[PDB]
Amino acid sequence: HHTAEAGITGTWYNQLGSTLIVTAGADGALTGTYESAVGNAEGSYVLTGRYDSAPATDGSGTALGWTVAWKNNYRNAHSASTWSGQYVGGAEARINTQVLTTSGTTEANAWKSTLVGHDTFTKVK
Ligand SMILES: C[C@@H]1NC(=O)N[C@@H]1CCCCCC(=O)O
Ligand code: NA
Ligand code: NI
Repeated sequence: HHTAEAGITGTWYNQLGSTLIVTAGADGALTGTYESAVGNAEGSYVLTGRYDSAPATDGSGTALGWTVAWKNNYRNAHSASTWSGQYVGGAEARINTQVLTTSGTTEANAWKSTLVGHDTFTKVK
């Protein structure tokens, strides 16, 4: 079965109450911070990612992804999440993602290292 720069930049909110603050660069960079409303997390965490900086103009969304490692000055959950999805522009803009969250585990426990979920981001709370 296998601009965005202007549209992605700013603050987004997911269905869990988490907050994403991101700047999209002209050549595909995403940089910013993330504050999770759930899990072993407090305060903001560094976020970095990439997006398609020259997406198709045929009605398709804009592919992107980013990562947060859940370590900051306050806590370290020994885990990292990566969101993969697309930005869909317009009056009801969305970033629709699926997200993998991997914890450091022993080798014996590796089969239960990684969650899969889905987060939908909107520009209004
Ligand atoms: C991926 C989910 N979407 C989200 O906004 N936060 C969740 C992840 C929280 C993980 C916090 C660190 C931990 O508990 O391991
Ligand atoms: Na694993
Ligand atoms: Ni956790």
